[PDB]
Amino acid sequence: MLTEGISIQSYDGHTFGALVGSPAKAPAPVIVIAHEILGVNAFMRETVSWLVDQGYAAVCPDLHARQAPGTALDPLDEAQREQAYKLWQAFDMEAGVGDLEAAIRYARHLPYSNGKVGLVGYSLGGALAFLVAAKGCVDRVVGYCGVGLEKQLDKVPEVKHPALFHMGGQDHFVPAPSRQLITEGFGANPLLQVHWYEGAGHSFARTGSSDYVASAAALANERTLDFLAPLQG
Repeated sequence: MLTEGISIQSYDGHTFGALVGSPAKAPAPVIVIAHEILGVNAFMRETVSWLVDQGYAAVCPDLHARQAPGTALDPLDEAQREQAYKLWQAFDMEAGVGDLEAAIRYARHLPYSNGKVGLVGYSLGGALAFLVAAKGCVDRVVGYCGVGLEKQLDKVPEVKHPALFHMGGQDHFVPAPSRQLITEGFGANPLLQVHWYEGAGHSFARTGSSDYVASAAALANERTLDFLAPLQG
């Protein structure tokens, strides 16, 4: 689901929609949400609503629009999961970072903006979140369960603003050697935080997922809100 009429244009003229949640009160910091491989779906709607309840405005851009505009896949359906994996396989990460940078610029100039923008990414979005953190166009970044962070360690010293990452300790995408590499690499830059949730799998924060772990999701989400709160005012 997207908000009708919202259009954001990227570096290369590509335009895309977004689900936008205006804040309860103005002004407010704006949070750009980088979605999972499944697109702007029920979990994204939930995430928008949550952040609005917590004193933010939120913008979730349609990152699949270069291939398939309005993608919103339900992870309960095998056919829709398969669609999502096909989209991820072909997904252009660099164009995703560009689209997110455009959404951040858009977020900054919303009429209720207090001038501060954050970025929260989930899964696909968590990997994009790290790449955006390295680019530095955003005030604070949060990434949940990003894949392949261990291959982006050269970018650790490029991060010049705070970034916080939540990772499952039983995430099959991040086995022990990868966790050790990420832990040691990210540890070199005190602007970064990486928290591991022992006993939690890849989609531990996604309500409805068989991976969901309430205690882990609760602690991660509490840390996220405390990390974003400094943007408020």
